[PDB]
Amino acid sequence: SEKYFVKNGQPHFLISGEVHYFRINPKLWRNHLQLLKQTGADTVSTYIPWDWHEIEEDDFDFEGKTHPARNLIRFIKLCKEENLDLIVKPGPYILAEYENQGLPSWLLKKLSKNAFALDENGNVISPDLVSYLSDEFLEYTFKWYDKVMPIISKHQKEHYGPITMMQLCNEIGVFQWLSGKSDYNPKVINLYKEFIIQRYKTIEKLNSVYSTNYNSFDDLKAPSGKIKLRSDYCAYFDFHLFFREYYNKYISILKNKIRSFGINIKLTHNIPGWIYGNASELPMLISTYSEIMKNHPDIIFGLDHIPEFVSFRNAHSDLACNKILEAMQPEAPVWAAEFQAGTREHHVKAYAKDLETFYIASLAHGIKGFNYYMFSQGINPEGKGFYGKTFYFQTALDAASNKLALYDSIKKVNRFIRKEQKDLLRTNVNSEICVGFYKPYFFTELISSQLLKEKKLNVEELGLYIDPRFLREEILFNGLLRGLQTLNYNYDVVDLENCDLKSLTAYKQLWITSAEFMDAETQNLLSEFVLNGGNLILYPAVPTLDNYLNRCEILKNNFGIEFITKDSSHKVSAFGIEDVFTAFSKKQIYNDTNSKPIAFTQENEICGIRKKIGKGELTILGFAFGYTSDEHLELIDKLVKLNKIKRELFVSDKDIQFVVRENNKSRYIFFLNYHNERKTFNYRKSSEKSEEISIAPFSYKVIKENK
Amino acid sequence: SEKYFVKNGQPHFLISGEVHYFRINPKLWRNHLQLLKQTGADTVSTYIPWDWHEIEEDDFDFEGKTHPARNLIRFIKLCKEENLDLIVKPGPYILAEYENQGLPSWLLKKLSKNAFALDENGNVISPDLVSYLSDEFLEYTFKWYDKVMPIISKHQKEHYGPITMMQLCNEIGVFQWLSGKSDYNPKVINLYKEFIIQRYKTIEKLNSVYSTNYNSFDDLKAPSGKIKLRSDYCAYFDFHLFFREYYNKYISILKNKIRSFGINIKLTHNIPGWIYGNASELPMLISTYSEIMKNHPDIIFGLDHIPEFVSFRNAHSDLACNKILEAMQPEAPVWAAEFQAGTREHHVKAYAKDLETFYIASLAHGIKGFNYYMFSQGINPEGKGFYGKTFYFQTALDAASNKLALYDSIKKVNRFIRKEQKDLLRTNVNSEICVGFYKPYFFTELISSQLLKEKKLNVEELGLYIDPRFLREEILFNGLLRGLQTLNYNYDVVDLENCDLKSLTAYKQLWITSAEFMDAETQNLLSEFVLNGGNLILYPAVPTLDNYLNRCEILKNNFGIEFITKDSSHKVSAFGIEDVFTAFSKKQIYNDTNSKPIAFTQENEICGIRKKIGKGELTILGFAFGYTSDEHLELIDKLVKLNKIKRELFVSDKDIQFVVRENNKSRYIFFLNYHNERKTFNYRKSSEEISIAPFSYKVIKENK
Ligand SMILES: CO[C@@H]1O[C@H](CO)[C@@H](O)[C@H](O)[C@H]1O
Ligand SMILES: CO[C@@H]1O[C@H](CO)[C@@H](O)[C@H](O)[C@H]1O
Ligand SMILES: [Ca+2]
Repeated sequence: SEKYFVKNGQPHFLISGEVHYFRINPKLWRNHLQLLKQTGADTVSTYIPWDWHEIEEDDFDFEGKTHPARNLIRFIKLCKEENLDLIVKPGPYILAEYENQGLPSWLLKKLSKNAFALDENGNVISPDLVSYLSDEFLEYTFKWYDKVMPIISKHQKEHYGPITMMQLCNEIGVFQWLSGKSDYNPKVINLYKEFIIQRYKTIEKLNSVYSTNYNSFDDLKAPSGKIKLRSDYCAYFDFHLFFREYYNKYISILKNKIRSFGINIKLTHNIPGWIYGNASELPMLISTYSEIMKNHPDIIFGLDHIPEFVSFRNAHSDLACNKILEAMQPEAPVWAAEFQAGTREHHVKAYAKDLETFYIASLAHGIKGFNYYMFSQGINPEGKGFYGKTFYFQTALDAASNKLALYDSIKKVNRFIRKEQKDLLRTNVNSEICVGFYKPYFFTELISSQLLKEKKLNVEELGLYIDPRFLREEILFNGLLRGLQTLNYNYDVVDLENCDLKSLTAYKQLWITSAEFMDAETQNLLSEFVLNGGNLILYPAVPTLDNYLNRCEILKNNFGIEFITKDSSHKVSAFGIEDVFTAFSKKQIYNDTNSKPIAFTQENEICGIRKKIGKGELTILGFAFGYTSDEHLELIDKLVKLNKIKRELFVSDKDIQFVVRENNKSRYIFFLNYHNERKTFNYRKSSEKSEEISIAPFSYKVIKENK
Repeated sequence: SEKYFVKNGQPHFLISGEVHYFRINPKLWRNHLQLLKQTGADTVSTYIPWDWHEIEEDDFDFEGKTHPARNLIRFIKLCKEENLDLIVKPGPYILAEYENQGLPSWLLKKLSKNAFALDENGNVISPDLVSYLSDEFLEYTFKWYDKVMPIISKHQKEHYGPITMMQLCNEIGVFQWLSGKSDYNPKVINLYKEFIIQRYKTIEKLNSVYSTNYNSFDDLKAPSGKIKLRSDYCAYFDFHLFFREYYNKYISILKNKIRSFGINIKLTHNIPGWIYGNASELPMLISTYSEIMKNHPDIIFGLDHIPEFVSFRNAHSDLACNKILEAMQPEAPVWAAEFQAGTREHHVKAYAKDLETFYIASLAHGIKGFNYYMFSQGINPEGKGFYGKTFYFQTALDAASNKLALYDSIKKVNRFIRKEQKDLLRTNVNSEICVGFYKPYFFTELISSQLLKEKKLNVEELGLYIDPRFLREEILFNGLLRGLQTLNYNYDVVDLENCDLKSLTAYKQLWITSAEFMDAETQNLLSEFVLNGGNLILYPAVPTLDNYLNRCEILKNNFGIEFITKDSSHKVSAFGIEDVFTAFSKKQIYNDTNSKPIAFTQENEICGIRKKIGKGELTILGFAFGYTSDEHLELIDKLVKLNKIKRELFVSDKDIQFVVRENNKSRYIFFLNYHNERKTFNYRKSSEEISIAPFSYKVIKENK
């Protein structure tokens, strides 16, 4: 049932370390590789920077002719000699705190303006930010691939070389996201027009969906400026759908090019989204890859985990992220393409004692492989550092190959993994709770995000009150998911798109955080779920619109719900819990028809009901809550207990996090203390003296049981 | 030298605990007060909520006639019996997560529209947000004072009673901050017009400053919307000055009313600005009280410190805030009116072991007193909480007076403070570095802040490239102040407004973080400073404009500086440090006649010089750096060493922070470990081997 890497037909935990040959004295390459191997790591990972190897236009060095550390060929040979497999990452973008994100200076000086990402005014957004489908950009990228790809092809595992995997480019859209502006390049605009014409066929059909009055497709322009009408929302929704096809076109072109060199190894891509040590926006960025993941079953996405510290302030980010990757990529192992080791920034410390706990928590949280980023510190040669001379701090090795404090933490974690990987990789958590991932709520990177310079989406101007970004960040990511993890209830996340009823009916409960809009397909799937025997928890709104904000009352009518939206105090009572603070004055007030009222406004109006519908159960709460008070954890606990869901352990300290993982042979108990307190507690299995445990601040214990 | 509270004619560390009688079972009031006194606390602090006591219009309950927890009189008698002094805070605003921010529901229902703060369209901003100078609001505020102030007068220290201090209202302007919305109430706008007429006298004078085309003051509208033109920046700048006068008018009306009751005790106000565990915006909030602090030497401002956690991620916030308060309030002790104890937010943990370190670091960082907020948890009466039933978590005591983990930390820190206060309170750090506080850069709460989401200020539309909030947050607060503290170099901050030349001449170096604009008085002050023998460090720009963005090149011409602004790579070299990352492509390239070039672009153009001017020295860098690389610490260290400034100790571990505090007799060395690492290190001056746990401290005393 588990998805894991396999080596020689056996479960294999992928343990990689990032070692940048181009930032290490080549006389010390072998020492870095040997010391990585000695931690039990099986793989090494590096970028191959285009700027580093195409030293001038059409002048290539991969053999150290012009600089010893340009000898890629010798680095590849050393990996094979030191029995490490190799992950190569030739870009064209590498980011990697490298000048111009890895693109050659000579290229950026030569490209015309139309090669660059442009704002709504036609101005260059950033001097190192290209437009991905720029003709000029792809012509130069292809000429770079013509030189680096024959080397990668020759050194593949199938030809007895060390190369097992290759990353295509780096965090597609990360540069656009961090710039705070979207790409209005004329290639984007023209491709968008073709997309719209293919989608709608006639202007009359587009006008009927948008409620616009265009005479022809020629009158329609890519949406710019703030959303003031539902028709602007519709245009931006289609723009989001278009950018997912656009990123799929980019990675398809790179992949087709690469395959033409006889490169048959596993292709990877890496998911950005952590910033300031939390990952609440990563679900938005992963959502931009929806069409790539649908179209390329042979590209494995891995996470870029950058926690920076390990405390209750960010404990939920890594689990939520691992769960959402699983939902969008159910057929591949969850793994971290970049797994924080040291710090990319001197002023943002990375303590070995934090990261060691992160590594263990990641195993508890179901990670199946990772690449320590950065295992080895680098020193940038020849002024190539974006931000300074030194690349990373507080790593496993310094640039000179000296062991630092983190080395012994990685050796300890890797030792446990190698001893246990045969069983541990095959273990599952018993999740009786499924949480719905409704991708369209995440499609706002053009209009609403933590990074976007201009807020383009104000839902109040559309006569709505439930902002999809507020819902998915505060009600879902920081709310329900944070709540369930804190309460030690296992959950899975399932992508609702083309979702199998069969793959929902194994859960005791399905939880749906709903806005006022939801497509007909999803409204029909949730209806069938309940009619057929499913138990559904749905808040803060019964939706009544589709993704284009047109009438769609399928779920409301199938559930026999009548409601009015009324203004009241933020506080409600729910299941006998008084003074539950809710996010909105407006709430859904339900008729008590064929239902039990279980939530009341300050005027005792019904804002939550429970009902039996066909063979199923429905609980609706017409109010929004995340986790910003103790009442919210009480409410989540009450809702879970409606279907008699029990934690796996009784633990005497509610602030201790645990995960039980098991298969037929083995049970692993992970205890995680995310708090600055030495905690002494006792526990027992919820079905039969209690064991006592002492756990340091920001620390962990792992217990293995045979059977 | 030092400013400190006094008790029995000796230095007194003010140790207060916040205990909300109105949120606590009255049967347990005496228990709470006894457990607070048993920590060594000398004072207890509480709101007196207007909503809680004026239960209906003109119906007052201070004796528990209608609810036992409305017996304020009995709470005051218990403070007296348990030998605690009392800080009272009657509002009218209390915030304190209290419904309507403490204003009666009956008041908010009955006020006219024109009593409320209005957006530019004349719409009510928030149904609990009144206009501070609303006639109706002040009428009802005065009637609340008429009942609560005679009780406070009767029990005040000037009549021997337990009440030693009173806070006026609560965090004035905190609602214009949190929303970014200014009050456009017609009475406010009429006051803004009076301010402008009074300031410029004639429309011709104002037109010449703003470059506007008005025929009269009748044509003048309050600024709104985004700044597109230099004339809009000018109008918004005076709108900022106006709000500083407005808040001084409000707090003066409250103060005159209070004094009319014969209340002669110390009056207080509290400074907001921490959010998400850092305080980089608090300097903006303190700048809103510039006119109050100028005109009321008798009102003591205290800080509201909410660190949430204690690490290198926020180590610099509390010191920078304490140093800025000292700059703006040199004649009163630096203290925390609200000093984090527990957490306002269940999901935002406050570890006893973090706050214990924060408490000791605060002593290192010059705090002279504090009020643990919240010492006691509260239970909101009858749904009167803004949020849920419970007020604060992980406090010293829960609402039922159960001791929690923080209690023992507070008792430990208080025992240390009581043992040392006599000598500790009279100690200062030896600062050879002075950092200038130029308040106009901070006057942006209406146009540019962490809490305004739609920014009205885009300096590129004005032909500028150095944004004053970016400068004061990233180059000053998180850059230079963070770097000096990390390097363990003492600094003082000085308010440049009406600044005495003599109070700059004690320092070996004055550091000025400058945008492209600076008023004639500050340009003149800095010119004189260097000519008379001062050492000035100035970056990232020689200013060429005044606060109205009109030409002003006093400093530039007095120092014989010429430059062109040119685009280059972000990285420069400076004092032989290669690859210094700078904020801007645009840099000042200096004519090097009679100068030494000390910084270079990637094309080797001169973006920094040193120069002798009269008896003094000038170091100008035409590029902006904060602290985002090891080269930035190397550059700060090189700059400090230009005038041979030394740290007080050699400590073997660079990541240990220390503060040396001395007077003639006593030295305290505070070692602070802001890192998740047990650190062993040794130290010696400029048995010497020491171990400190993660996120922990050690204090060493040396007799001199
Ligand atoms: C500039 O580097 C990028 O920064 C983002 C914001 O922290 C991260 O989400 C990405 O994983 C990282 O590659
Ligand atoms: C709403 O409560 C206020 O919140 C601000 C934002 O965190 C703080 O700066 C203030 O001190 C606090 O009183
Ligand atoms: Ca000159």
